[PDB]
Amino acid sequence: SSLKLLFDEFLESYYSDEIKDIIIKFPNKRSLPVNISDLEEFDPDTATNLIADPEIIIDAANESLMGKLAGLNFDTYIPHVRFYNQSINTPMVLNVGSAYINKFVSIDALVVKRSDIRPKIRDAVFVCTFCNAKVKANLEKEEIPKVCPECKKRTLKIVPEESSFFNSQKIAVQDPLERLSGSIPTWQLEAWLDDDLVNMAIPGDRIEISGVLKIRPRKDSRGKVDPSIYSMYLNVTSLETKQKEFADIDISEDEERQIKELSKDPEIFNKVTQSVAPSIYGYNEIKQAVALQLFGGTPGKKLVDGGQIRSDMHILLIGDPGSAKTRILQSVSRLVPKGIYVSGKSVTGGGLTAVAERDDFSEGGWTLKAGAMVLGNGGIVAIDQFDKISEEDTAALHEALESQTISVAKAGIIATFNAKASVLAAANPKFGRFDPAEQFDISPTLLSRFDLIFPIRDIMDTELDKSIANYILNQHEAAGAAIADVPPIEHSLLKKYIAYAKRYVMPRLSEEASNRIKEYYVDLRRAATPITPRQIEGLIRMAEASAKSQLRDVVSVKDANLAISLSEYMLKTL
Amino acid sequence: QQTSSLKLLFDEFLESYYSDEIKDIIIKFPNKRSLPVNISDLEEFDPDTATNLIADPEIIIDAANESLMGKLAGLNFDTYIPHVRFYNQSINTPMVLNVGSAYINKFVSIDALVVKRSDIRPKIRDAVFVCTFCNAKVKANLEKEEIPKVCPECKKRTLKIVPEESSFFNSQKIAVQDPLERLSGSIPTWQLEAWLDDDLVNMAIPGDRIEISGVLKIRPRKDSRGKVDPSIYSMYLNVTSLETKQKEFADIDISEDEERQIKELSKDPEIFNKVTQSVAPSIYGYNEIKQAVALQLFGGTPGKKLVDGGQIRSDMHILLIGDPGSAKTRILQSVSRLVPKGIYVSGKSVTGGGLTAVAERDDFSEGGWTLKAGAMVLGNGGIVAIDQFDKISEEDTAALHEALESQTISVAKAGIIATFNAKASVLAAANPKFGRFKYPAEQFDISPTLLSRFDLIFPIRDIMDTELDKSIANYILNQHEAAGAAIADVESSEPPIEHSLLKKYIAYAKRYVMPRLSEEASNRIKEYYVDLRRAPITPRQIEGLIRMAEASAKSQLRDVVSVKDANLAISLSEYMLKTLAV
Ligand SMILES: Nc1ncnc2c1ncn2[C@@H]1O[C@H](COP(=O)(O)OP(=O)(O)O)[C@@H](O)[C@H]1O
Ligand SMILES: Nc1ncnc2c1ncn2[C@@H]1O[C@H](COP(=O)(O)OP(=O)(O)O)[C@@H](O)[C@H]1O
Ligand SMILES: [Zn+2]
Ligand SMILES: [Zn+2]
Repeated sequence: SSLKLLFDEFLESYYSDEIKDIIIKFPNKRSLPVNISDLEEFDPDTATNLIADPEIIIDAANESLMGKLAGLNFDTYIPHVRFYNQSINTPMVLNVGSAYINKFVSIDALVVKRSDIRPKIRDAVFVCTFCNAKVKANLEKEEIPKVCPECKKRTLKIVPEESSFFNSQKIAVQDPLERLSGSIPTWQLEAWLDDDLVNMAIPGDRIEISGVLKIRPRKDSRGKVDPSIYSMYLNVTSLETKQKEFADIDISEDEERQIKELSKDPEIFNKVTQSVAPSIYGYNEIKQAVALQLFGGTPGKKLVDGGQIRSDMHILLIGDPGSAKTRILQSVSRLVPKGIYVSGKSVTGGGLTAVAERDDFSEGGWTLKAGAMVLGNGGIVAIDQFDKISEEDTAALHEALESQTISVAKAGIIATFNAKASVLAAANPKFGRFDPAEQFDISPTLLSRFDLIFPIRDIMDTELDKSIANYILNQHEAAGAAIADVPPIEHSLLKKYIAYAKRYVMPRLSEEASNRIKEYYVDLRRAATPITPRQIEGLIRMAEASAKSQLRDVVSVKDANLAISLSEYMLKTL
Repeated sequence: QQTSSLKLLFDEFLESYYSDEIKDIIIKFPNKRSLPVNISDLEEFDPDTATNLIADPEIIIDAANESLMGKLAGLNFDTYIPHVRFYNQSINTPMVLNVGSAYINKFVSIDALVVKRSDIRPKIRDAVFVCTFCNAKVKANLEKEEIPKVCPECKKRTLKIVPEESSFFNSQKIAVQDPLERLSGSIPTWQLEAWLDDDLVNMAIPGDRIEISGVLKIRPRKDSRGKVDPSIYSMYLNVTSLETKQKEFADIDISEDEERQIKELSKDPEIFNKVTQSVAPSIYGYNEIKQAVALQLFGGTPGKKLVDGGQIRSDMHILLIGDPGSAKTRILQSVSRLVPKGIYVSGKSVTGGGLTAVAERDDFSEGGWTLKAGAMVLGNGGIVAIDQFDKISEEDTAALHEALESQTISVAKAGIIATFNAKASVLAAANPKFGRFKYPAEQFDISPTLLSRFDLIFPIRDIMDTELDKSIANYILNQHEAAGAAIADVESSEPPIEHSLLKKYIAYAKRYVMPRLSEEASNRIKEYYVDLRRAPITPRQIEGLIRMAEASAKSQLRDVVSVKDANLAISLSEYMLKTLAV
């Protein structure tokens, strides 16, 4: 019991508040994530033992947590201690081997496949066919029993109506393609998720998956067992998505205070604005707009007929080569938690607006088709080379930008795929260099969808050129220095702040601001681009975003004036 | 003992709540043998038995069936059996993705897209068995007992089922997943098995969205080589009820109270105006368009046949060509939401994935037919809103002529010659060629021939009136303002007709009202044409006129078409011409 007693101290010390939370929320919340850093700080021997004999250590910790969870019902569910974050055994999926057998390993994983939920028995009950006795067994702690204890015949039959079940699942995992020097490996590591872990590793996610490597006798093409060759499978203990979509970002109580204090900074917006694309000089108006976009407009609005109104914003940059269009796109994609960067050029059936169709000879009955727009999941999809867009994509992006859906009527299925995303597109103009609206090669009906369209021109002011040059060198000098070994807001905080603002601030239009926007519209109508009612919605969106940028629940005329300002800047470049 | 008590509880509950329904089942047995039972009513009667449904569904469902048989004493249950089918609960509403071990042998209700359905497979319930060694007859219900494997008298494994002395009941396997509108990312690579028995069979057609309820079950999982896994199991739902929450116009149910309610609407002079104001609330203006959409929602008199036994189209087709930002998509989308099962689809297609796609015989495909069905084939009489009609593929362009006129798609391919049914009221919308809007007709890339098939073409233009801009601006701002205030539950400042009532009103008018032209109205249209003809106008305009006027009669639950209706058809027609001139 030494270990259990060891863990009792440990758990109480480092995770007492968390354990209390579990006591309240059990069985709905039933797992305790435990950093291994803490455990190695608390007993470096225990932590080292964990890596080489994890099953015995993990069992002890789970028993300790069950003890601290005193007075609760464990007839149906069992508490789980889920250790994560270690750096001793961090192999690549391709390099997992015999050295990690029955050892704890953490791997950077791309989830490729996920199976159906397959109920598995834990507290089992068996009946003897011959002598009718009932034998009980715990399949998570001993092997499936084989003989009746009274008549001694090998005749024990499982009775599932009297046994307990817990979820289980098989996933296929691979190395992220970003970590491979050459061609893709032709195999995937099998992994098993149990209980609450299930359906927490969707295909396409990148998760640090941790657990215990295990082996099993190999079965060949015919199912014939091996002479002495084994296959491998990892039993997962924890799952850490290091980088998390805004909605899944976890904000702590202390962090919640911290974010709120940031709100009171009267320059908070300009700090967010400066973190958009720090590597490039200038383009302050572009950045401001990208900053408004990150926060987005007020979500969850319905029209009188129940038609949901778009909050996400769309921005199209147009310019010549060397206009830092790719770099901005790529930088914004890195800032956002889950960001997509994709080129417009597509092969038919490999578009941005790709959606699954129905194939009876495919797994699940649906083809494995999904483009950037359906994988957006509310984030920013940075589409470079927007001019290269296919005709199929061009037509589908109308609905995708406006309604944030992709509707299909094919193979007897009527469906509307969900395509929420904030597009930051970039396009070079027709015939290379600029001469403004006419030379884009983007449809006028699709341009309408974008809220702000900022054309970028090269004024070639020499003083400006000298400033640019100065900046660029500086960066390089610095980078060089870093190899030699001689920020407005921190990134992590920045994301959390935005996540908080998107989750808990829903700006609502004041009368004064509504009236300012109305006046600007009508004035604009008086006397290249058609100024339809559409533009009014864009001004609402942007203004609402300014409010959400300061964590304010009401749109001011100050907000509306930032929106009208960015509009007018777009308009200045005729 | 406990089962007896349960039977009496159910007797009382069924007399109190479902007396009339049980009597209808007595009259029409076996053709009608299923009693839908809303759980909410069992909530009320004894909440404890309602919780026991979710926890021990099979015990109390078998009890309720037992009771319902008791209430149907005297009827012959040799072939068919009555069924109690519970629905409407909200305690266990899992997603198909997340269904799991917590619901094993428990009641669950799932929002489901049917994807596959199997062949009907007869299955034995009241089975007879005979022994090859001692000729002993063993009887058993196989839904309650397992299959006898060893003869009781002769004690050997020789039992043999006798199909000629056994009873049978239909069974069907269906495949189900979550609606794609509910998934957040990629489609799961799996889909849940469900089983339909007796009268539930062929009530889950591929493509339907049905709230499916039943008891989740487990079966031992088999390997790729048929070897059972040790403690690993597979899931499958034994469906006990199907509730279609959407319901197309014809399947919609109308209570007597509703009938009373609906009729009263009919007497108000401005019902049509009121309806016309329910079409696209979110948009401001577009009244003529709204009026037409309103007339399209009712349609002309169905069942008209020509002297030669042909069919006369009753459904109306509308096209809206306008500039970007002229609210085209929203109207299309709003109308699609209002109608029960509406399709909204883009005109852009790939070869073999068009609006007029139809099945093609193919032996290599499952079932001897390809999985091909577009919006027109799936229209089931609803409104099929096709945006970006200027991007229609040549193949679709050609097939839509016949689909719009004859409401059929005919084919002679793979040795099969047949005519698919494509009944639908299209509400198309297109942008002009070379972007922004001389002769309007030349401005858009649509064949003249295909344009002849629409009854109404509404061009939309910007008249740039400042006051109109002012008016619109106020209108939009007010809308948003209100929505934002609602998110916070503080109000600072209502369809003329409730949505459900409007749906049922239209459904009623479509079932029962069948307008017949009066000579008064007939003459006005009859004259109209000729005068219009003086100084591209064809005879089909008259047909459109008739349809629209008949629809104005149906809009007011009137069996006769008045001249007043004819005038309204003329006015819309007039508007189109005026607008289309130059
Ligand atoms: N303010 C700036 N304006 C323009 N270019 C800049 C600025 N700051 C840095 N650059 C340089 O511009 C180039 C980035 O352009 P990028 O988008 O990658 O190419 P392209 O625009 O043609 O796609 C880089 O050479 C970068 O160093
Ligand atoms: N009352 C109105 N009158 C005119 N236009 C409106 C009105 N209300 C909204 N709009 C705007 O008109 C747009 C409809 O898009 P749409 O015109 O269909 O584009 P396209 O013409 O390219 O299909 C919407 O984005 C909407 O914001
Ligand atoms: Zn025994
Ligand atoms: Zn026998």
